[PDB]
Amino acid sequence: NTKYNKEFLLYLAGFVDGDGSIIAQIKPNQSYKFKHQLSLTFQVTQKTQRRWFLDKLVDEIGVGYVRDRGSVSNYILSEIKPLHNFLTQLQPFLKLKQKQANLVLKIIEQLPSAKESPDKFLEVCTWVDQIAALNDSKTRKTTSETVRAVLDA
Amino acid sequence: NTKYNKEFLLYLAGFVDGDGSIIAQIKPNQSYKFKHQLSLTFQVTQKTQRRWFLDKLVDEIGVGYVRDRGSVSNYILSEIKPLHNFLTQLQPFLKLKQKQANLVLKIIEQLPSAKESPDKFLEVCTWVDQIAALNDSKTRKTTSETVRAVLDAA
DNA sequence: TCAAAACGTCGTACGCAGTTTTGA
DNA sequence: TCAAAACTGCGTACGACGTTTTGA
Ligand SMILES: [Mg+2]
Ligand SMILES: [Mg+2]
Ligand SMILES: [Mg+2]
Ligand SMILES: [Mg+2]
Repeated sequence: NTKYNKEFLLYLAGFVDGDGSIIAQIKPNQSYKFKHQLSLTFQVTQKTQRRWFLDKLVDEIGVGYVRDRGSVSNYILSEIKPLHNFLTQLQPFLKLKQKQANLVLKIIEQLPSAKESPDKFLEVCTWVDQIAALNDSKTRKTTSETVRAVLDA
Repeated sequence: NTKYNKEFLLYLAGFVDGDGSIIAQIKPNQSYKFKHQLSLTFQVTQKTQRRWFLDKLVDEIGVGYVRDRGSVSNYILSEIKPLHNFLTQLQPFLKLKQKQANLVLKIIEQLPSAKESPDKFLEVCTWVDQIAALNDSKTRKTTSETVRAVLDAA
């Protein structure tokens, strides 16, 4: 568990509000108790030509990794506990994605508890709905309603 | 000249490297002594639904305006003199657009002496070439060489 | 199972210009 | 003539998902 330079957090919050993405998903996966994975992702996108910038993120955040996909690359942070540490420090400086940040911090904390009750899990699922509401969501499919519509069994 | 708070500059540089644009142009306009205007623009683009963000920049930078062209909006800063003050304090915190900014800054300084000479005017136009090379330029037409092949017809 | 990684899809929301006009 | 504003075109570089696989 590490602490970040505030001047680095400020700059990064601006960049994240620009080209970053704080993403929460419900993934239809039969292998899970409630037939769905709760997925949290922090991501920063950039033209692969500027992959060096993303490399620096990995170095400076100390965790996460870069993935290439043709012309575009992504810094990706998915691991729940480093995500929590990082987002908790970033969140106060975000202006466009602060709500998304806080909802994710929230979702994370309620995660053991959500693996117990079919309707605690659905509650966390609605928090995910809120995150996508705040984002410029366009191709979403699996909402919280498609989750209770499955628990109908 | 207004001096900006460092925390504001830091966040903003990050946002500018994300969704901003530092733009230099050679505009074919025959009302100009060399048949072209040197145009410098600092721009921040955003979905109009989030206009408030851009409108706050107007408050915080204390100059510039916002225009809405349908689904997106822009904060625009063109006035050469506040542009210089602003980009001077912002530039140390930029990481992707630092070069563009420093280039725009010295285009501004040499702008009077470029009124003087067609040669000094072409040198300056070279700097505009460099700004566009550093950007993700895709639809450029008028270059420093377009200017040369027009100053020759004389 | 589950956290996490891997791999693909899709519609913009940006960026980066162009052209033309204003108003002394 | 000029600084500056106004208006327009266009091709991504992003954003924000989906679907499937890993590896104990
Ligand atoms: Mg953006
Ligand atoms: Mg929305
Ligand atoms: Mg960008
Ligand atoms: Mg380039």
